[PDB]
Amino acid sequence: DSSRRKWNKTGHAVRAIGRLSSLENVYIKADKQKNGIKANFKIRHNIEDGGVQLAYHYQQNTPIGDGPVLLPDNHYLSVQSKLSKDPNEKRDHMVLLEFVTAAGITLVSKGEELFTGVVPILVELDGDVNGHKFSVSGEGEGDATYGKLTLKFICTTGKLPVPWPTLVTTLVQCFSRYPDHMKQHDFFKSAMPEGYIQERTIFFKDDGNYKTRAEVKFEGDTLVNRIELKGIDFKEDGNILGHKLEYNTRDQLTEEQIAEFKEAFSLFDKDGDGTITTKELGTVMRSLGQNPTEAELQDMINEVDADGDGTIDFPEFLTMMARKMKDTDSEEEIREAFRVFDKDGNGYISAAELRHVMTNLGEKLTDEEVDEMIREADIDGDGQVNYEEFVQMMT
Amino acid sequence: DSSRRKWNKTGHAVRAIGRLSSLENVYIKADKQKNGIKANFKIRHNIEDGGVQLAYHYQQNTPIGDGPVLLPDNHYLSVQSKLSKDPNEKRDHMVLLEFVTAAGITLVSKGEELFTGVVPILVELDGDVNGHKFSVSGEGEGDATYGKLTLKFICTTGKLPVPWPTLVTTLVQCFSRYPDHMKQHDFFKSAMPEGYIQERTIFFKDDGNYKTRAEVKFEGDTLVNRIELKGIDFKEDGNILGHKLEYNTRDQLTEEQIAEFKEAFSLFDKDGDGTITTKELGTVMRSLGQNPTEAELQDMINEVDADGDGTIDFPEFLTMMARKMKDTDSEEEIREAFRVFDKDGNGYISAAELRHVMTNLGEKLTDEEVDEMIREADIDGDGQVNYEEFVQMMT
Ligand SMILES: [Ca+2]
Ligand SMILES: [Ca+2]
Ligand SMILES: [Ca+2]
Ligand SMILES: [Ca+2]
Ligand SMILES: [Ca+2]
Ligand SMILES: [Ca+2]
Ligand SMILES: [Ca+2]
Ligand SMILES: [Ca+2]
Repeated sequence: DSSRRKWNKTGHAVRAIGRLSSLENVYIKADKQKNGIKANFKIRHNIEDGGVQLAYHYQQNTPIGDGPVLLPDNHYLSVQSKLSKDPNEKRDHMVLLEFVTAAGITLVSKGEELFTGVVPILVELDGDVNGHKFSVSGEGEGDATYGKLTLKFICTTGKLPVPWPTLVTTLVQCFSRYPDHMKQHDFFKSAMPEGYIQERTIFFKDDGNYKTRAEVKFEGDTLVNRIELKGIDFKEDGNILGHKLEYNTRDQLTEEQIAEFKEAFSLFDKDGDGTITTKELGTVMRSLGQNPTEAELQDMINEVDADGDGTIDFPEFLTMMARKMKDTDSEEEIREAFRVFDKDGNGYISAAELRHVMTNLGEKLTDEEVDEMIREADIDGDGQVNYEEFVQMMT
Repeated sequence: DSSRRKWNKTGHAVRAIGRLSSLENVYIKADKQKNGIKANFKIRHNIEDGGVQLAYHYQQNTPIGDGPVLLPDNHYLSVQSKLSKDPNEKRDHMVLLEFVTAAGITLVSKGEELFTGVVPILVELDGDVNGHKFSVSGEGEGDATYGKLTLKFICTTGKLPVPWPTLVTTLVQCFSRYPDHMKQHDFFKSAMPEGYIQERTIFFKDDGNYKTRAEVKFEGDTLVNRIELKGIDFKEDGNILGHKLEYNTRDQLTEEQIAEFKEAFSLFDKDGDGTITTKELGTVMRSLGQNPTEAELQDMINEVDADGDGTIDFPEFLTMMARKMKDTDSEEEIREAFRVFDKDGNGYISAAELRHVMTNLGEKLTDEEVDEMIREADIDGDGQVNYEEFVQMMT
């Protein structure tokens, strides 16, 4: 028992270090003598059937141009990535969706202005890993308002000789969302349009290393990332050349699921600036009839406020919504949602109640559209939605 | 399909408001004309078989003494409560464990000094709810270093005529942990030892209300909370008089489980000040052989840093450790823990490796004690711990 107590106590401490050190954030610092920045970070690539392959990243960025750029105070980028496949694509490929935000500093230039909308992206990579030459082309778009990248990459030489996850960091940090109060620390956009050179060494623990040099710049209205990669000293049946790295998980939100959350987000972010402020959150809650104090509104946002900017951005909203609930918690959540829709609390959402809720949220739907929502949910043909019918629409 | 899309989009927005507004924090503001404070908060009491009973709290505190107290800027308290039963207690009772911390303001007085250790607590309550008179006595201790209360309450008049959860807020906020940078906002300790009067109105939605007046002061070295409660207009078979409120859940950490996490916490908090600083976290990680930058250490703490003080307190540590993992995540966590113990990575934790890990964590164990840990884990009698043996000790 005392021995058991000792294993538990020290087990907890060791697992606590594991939980704390689970982050894979990109730490950025100025490099004033090169008029640019350096970064360091550690990617943890899951190995098939358990374990992690560590990839230690050392990064340097220097502007192509001769002029002023923003040299930042220390801060970091936080990345959410989702890798998937196109079922209609026969070539070796990767579909990638990424959300990237800056943080670590507590509470419009010509470079900034280039990123205020959706920007087309081209990526070209020529690689040579242990003598295996290969090429990758990618295209898609970046929307820095939401820190969002959506891209599809093809191996144009045939089968990719390394796992796709090992190339993600190499294959445009100018698309990261920097909150307003960190705008003076955004080196990446400040170097645009002439662009920057991004170089890395990536050391795969107990295995080989990649050395990468990329030119990141606008060519016309397209942001282009042109990359040369060299890998050396890889083990022929290590995790990289032996393709023993997990591609993704079954347990990840779909691109279209994320898209539905983006539509929900826009109901709060009515000015489309990519943030929900206390004013905006209160506006919606007040329209639904609730009355939060400024203190409650500040605290509610603070709870999910990863970067401490006092607002909810889309990646923060996604984190909150992506969180899976205990099935008993989920039930109570749906029960509470029903209560919001059933305004008079009589156990039935009427068509009139549903029209009002749509109006209060800021949805614009015709009465006919609302009737179609009623028809979709109604099982017993009374033209109203009871609790169990509502559960089917929330499930 | 379009109708379905509409239910999903608006469902997400409504559930998002539910997730955001799930907090039950205690909002405190100064009341300068009464030389004290006011507070407002909304408790959500789970109803048996689903739903919530709301209890709207309005609070006022005024010092008993004539002298100076600290009148705070706006801030809040965050509470974790665990209600349980004593299997050896035959009377109607409640065992309560609470952790309370202050937050909401961004980065030793004689009153403060009274709370630097463990302080005995007595609680006395005389109540009268719809004419039903009853009394409650409680005793235990408070340890503000960890924001911790542990108390047991007995109904001394027989059966309690209201549910125990409805009395928790009434039955010593001087035991809240205020971080160093908020010390000038701690009204509760500043009024000690002469104490304060705490008054509330508590409105149970669609039901009756409690009016409470309490005197909170030291009597000798004991912190005493003496309370008069009056309830009126309750519904005879509403949720309160009808006893339809859930007492607790099966899914809560045990008092002794929490105690094991406290022992683990003390390995990092080697100076016993109730916080883990970047210096302390780095010290342990460096002893285990790891090398985090100051940036990594700051970021790791920030991730779990509820109050933004730059350190991990015990309730923050508990939140991190209490979080339940997907069984696949838990497996990888245990795999990674094994790797920390198996220093040379050969698949076996030797006795010598285990002795070193104990030393590196700052555990003080004899070689004999370490041998007993080996014996506890060893299934195949080689005197070492392989991975599957280790899994049995982590499970
Ligand atoms: Ca906005
Ligand atoms: Ca934010
Ligand atoms: Ca209704
Ligand atoms: Ca119906
Ligand atoms: Ca400490
Ligand atoms: Ca903290
Ligand atoms: Ca070993
Ligand atoms: Ca063994």
